[PDB]
Amino acid sequence: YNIPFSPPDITEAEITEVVDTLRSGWITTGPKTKELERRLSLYTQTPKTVCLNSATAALELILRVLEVGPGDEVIVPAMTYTASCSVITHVGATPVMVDIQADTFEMDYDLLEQAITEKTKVIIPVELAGIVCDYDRLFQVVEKKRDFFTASSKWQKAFNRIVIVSDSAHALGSTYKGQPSGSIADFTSFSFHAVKNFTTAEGGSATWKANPVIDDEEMYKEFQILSLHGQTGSWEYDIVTPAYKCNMTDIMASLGLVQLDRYPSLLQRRKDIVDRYDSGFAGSRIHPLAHKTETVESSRHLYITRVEGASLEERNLIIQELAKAGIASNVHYKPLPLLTAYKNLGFDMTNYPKAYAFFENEITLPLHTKLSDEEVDYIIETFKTVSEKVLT
Amino acid sequence: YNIPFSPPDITEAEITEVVDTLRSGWITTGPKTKELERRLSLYTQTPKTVCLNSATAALELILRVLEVGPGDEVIVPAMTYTASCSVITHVGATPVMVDIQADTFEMDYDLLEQAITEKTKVIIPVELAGIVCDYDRLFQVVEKKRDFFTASSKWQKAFNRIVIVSDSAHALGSTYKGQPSGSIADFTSFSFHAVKNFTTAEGGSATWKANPVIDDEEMYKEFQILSLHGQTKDALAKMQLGSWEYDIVTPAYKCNMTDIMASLGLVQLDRYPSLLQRRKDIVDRYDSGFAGSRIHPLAHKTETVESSRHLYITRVEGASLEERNLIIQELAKAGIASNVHYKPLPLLTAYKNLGFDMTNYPKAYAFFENEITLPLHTKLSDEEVDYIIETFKTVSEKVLT
Ligand SMILES: *Cc1c(COP(=O)(O)O)cnc(C)c1O
Ligand SMILES: *Cc1c(COP(=O)(O)O)cnc(C)c1O
Repeated sequence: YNIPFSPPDITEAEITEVVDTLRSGWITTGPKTKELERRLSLYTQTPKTVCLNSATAALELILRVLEVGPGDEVIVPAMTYTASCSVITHVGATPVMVDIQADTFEMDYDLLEQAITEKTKVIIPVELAGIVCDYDRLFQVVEKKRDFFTASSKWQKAFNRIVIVSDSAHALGSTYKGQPSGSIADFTSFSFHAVKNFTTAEGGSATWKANPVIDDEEMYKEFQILSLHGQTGSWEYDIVTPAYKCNMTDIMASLGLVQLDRYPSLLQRRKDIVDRYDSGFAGSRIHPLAHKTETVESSRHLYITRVEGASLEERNLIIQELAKAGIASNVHYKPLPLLTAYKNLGFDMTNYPKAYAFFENEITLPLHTKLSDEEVDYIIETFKTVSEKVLT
Repeated sequence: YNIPFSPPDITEAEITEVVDTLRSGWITTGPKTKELERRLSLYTQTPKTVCLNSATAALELILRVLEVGPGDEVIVPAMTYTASCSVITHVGATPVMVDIQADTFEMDYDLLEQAITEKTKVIIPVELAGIVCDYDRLFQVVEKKRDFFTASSKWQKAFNRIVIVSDSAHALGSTYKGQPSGSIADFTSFSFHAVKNFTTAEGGSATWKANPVIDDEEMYKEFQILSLHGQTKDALAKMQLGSWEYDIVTPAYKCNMTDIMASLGLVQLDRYPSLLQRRKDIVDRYDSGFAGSRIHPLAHKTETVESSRHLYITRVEGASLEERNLIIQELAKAGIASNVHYKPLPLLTAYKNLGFDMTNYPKAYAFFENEITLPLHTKLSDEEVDYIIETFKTVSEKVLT
């Protein structure tokens, strides 16, 4: 066994669709990107979707639309990927980190209330492993602190509150109380990066739920303008703002079209693998995050586990013992304050003890659609034997 | 029959290379991007090349490596594409626009000297249509104003002068006094966008000429770090069998090139000398066609320059703004797509809103007023060129009194 962590799942159907684009007159943004956006909108139950070159691009663009900028604050969990936070610093806003709960990755929503100020413009929860956050709660928090809010831009007037922007890089296809991810938070960004559930090798999207206060075409145009240098017998164009360059090509969209056709089948397989893993670890010290709750049906992107009674050293040893057995594994995630970039900005790990405690004993097992049932069986058994073995 | 301005030139060889990447374990950055960077470095005579997802990305990262920022100034010509200027505002620097000469797109190098201040960190000349700028002159200017300069970052100490950063979006393959574009200016960004000479549909690169004061590996690593979220991994974690552990040194960007785009680039680069030759043949046919007429093309062959021949920029003698715009619409009625390179930056809403005023760059405006760009791409047949030549001549004269 040599089990990789997240190989891409690409078949001939994807290759023929890309080849088709390469024989067309449209190799960058064109008809298949528009078609992809249409079909993703239907899938996520949103009116419009903007397809871009990364989820990092989408998330940033969302901030840029809301015109979040210097002196504004944006709240992120301490336990997340660097990308959710980096974009806050790109627009010149100030990140505010919120520690997490004891038995989940989700922010402590009391600490979230306490973190909110008159500067607070946006909250970016992360839908880690595909597991969507407690949005009933999150929407209660922003309504509750709604008098703190003052709208300093066009779109901030439309909402008269903190905008909730979902980092659903892991959560295309997840649902919360039966609704698709993308239709829950005010804005949502998705990732189609090589290692994600749905891939275009590099890509992503921004979308937003139906809301009477948003003209959808106008919002789409605004995203488009910012993604293509601010540009608006037809030679003549103007440039309204010296903007960015993060459009999606029809090469990536071709991949996306086919992935989206195959996607219900990929999800089902990831359900089967997660359920086998779940049975395997029941009764053991290995405690997976739950992909099926009363409110959530996860996309089942990552098999996040934590090992009861493991220290930092013991965890790091377990991972290296897993690789000796031919099992690649990962850690999601170092809390942001462990990272040099965020220490240099004054964030300190001792302020987020729960985030640190989640990270210390966390191990992510392979969860992708090229795993065989026998490989899963092998992972279950080896992980159990290796954990117990890590001993003195 | 209807002639497009810039269709992409893609063959089966490109398609088989992309398919090959799509069957590999590497669909984003991987072995073919590294190989592309290696082969482009050889082609441009530079030690290293960083392949990215746009020339806009490359140009901005060059500025971010030089740590050009708030309170610094960066000089660009008034006659250029918005991308050359936008990246200045992205790093928080202040753009300074310089008007151009009377008979070419190049900046007026006297006005350039006059524009330079103690804040001036970078000059971004544009190699318009593939025509490389007068770099002997440009380097004379920055040496001449070298006492104005004070170095407020690591790489600004390495140079102790204004850094010259070539916008060669149009100029992969162009040469200035026999040297490739990329080896002339201090840094150079290239574009592999769909409509460019060499395409990856979307893409580009940053490179830099050999200079004793630059550790090339260190400069590469710095670009790489900024293109991939600031992520690094130490020697220890890389050696370990499970190499999970990484640090993030700076909350950086996301503009790496995939091996899908690199696959395109590898094949394009093989086919490139042949694409260049064809663009030479088309330009020469056009050149003969317009000789003696009121249609005046920019020259792709000078005593110092052999252009890549990316755009057939022309200006029509004695045409006003209205007459030009009418000529272009008459060209489309005849089935000939055409374009304008470029509206001077100060005509654009974004740059007016930042206080730039068109009346300060009268030569830039005068270049734009009567400029028309004809199709110049490797899907044009000789008969289509013949047709363009004749129609453009007849339509221009038609537009009389
Ligand atoms: C991968 C990832 C992103 C950014 O995705 P890209 O498409 O690579 O920009 C953002 N957030 C999270 C949680 C991720 O895992
Ligand atoms: C197209 C272009 C750019 C930027 O190219 P991308 O690869 O689209 O970022 C920059 N400068 C000039 C002159 C261009 O034509």
